[PDB]
Amino acid sequence: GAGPEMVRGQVFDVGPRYTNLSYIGEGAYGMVCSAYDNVNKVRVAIKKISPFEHQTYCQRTLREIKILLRFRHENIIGINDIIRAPTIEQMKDVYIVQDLMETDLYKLLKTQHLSNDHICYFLYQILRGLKYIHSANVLHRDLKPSNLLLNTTCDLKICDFGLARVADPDHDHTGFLTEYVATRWYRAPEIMLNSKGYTKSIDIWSVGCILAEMLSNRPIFPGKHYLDQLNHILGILGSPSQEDLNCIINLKARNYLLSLPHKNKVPWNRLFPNADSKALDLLDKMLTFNPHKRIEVEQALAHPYLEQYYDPSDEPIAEAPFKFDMELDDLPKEKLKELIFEETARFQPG
Ligand SMILES: C[C@@H](NC(=O)CN1Cc2ccc(-c3nc(NC4CCOCC4)ncc3Cl)cc2C1=O)c1ccccc1
Repeated sequence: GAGPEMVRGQVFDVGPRYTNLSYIGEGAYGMVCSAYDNVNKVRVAIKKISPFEHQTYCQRTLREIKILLRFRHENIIGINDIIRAPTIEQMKDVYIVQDLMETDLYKLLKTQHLSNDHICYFLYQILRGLKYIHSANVLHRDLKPSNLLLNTTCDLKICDFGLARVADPDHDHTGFLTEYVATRWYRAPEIMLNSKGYTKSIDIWSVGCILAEMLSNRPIFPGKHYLDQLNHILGILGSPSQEDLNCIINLKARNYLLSLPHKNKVPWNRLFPNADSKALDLLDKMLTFNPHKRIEVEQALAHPYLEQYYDPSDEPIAEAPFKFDMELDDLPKEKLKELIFEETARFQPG
């Protein structure tokens, strides 16, 4: 009648509701498949996560689950269901069921020229999702083309909230060259100078990078290592102004910048000769060196480039700010498992 399905070695212990599995992919998170959902009669994405042997996998798992169960928005991936063992003792895996999406913006950019109309619509949707995220006082912190899912009609949904944080602007400052987790090519210049990435402006930078990559099918700042990232940024933006330098009070960071030879700004219309001029005006405001001067999500949405889409009444916000009950670091592997168990109880037969 039935048994545990396998795919590429792994038990996919998702039944009886989810059958007829096909491999999609794999990564540090675990493994993903499409499955036929027998209750909704659609194929769905299912990712098997096995995080309980290291506490960082447990952190990313719990952030993802707690945030995405709280959020409800058309441009943010939901969680449809969660499968796991009936007891903590028996729970070695978590299967998170999500809407199946045809592709992602990373895959699309490696194969497809984007028309200006596509770029405009994708950007609208990224920002409309990010408006909602930021309205819940949450930062995604790892926005990049592979975290933007697309269906066959180019509807876009933001995924992967494992690095997300509640914003904390009063604790954003750090020293020069502080190590960072999120993806290098989409890191704002301030991460490498004086920022822990605890403000909304870090996501706007990444969106800026994504827009540039939509315009040319190539990453704008493909740094090969921590500090090379900053030098790619300054290679295009040019040397910071005295005003922007004076906002960096950390001497090591300031003096690093002062030690560099003077570079002029490469104008956007030379990097992007076929781009719409309104798109480059918005790009410029998103890829501003000084995070205080960088455009905010709601201002970006109101930019002339997006005028055909802009409608604040149809760009919803969250009902209330997000807050974690407990600080998720300094919490052991063993407690994060318990919290995962609790957070997934609603999907159990009961
Ligand atoms: C926090 C957690 N990380 C993740 O869960 C990150 N992932 C992995 C992943 C894989 C697939 C999809 C996906 N893909 C499609 N279609 C594809 C069809 C083929 O072309 C590409 C798109 N459709 C719906 C979805 Cl949801 C979403 C995610 C996601 O968000 C973690 C990390 C470390 C440790 C522990 C937990």
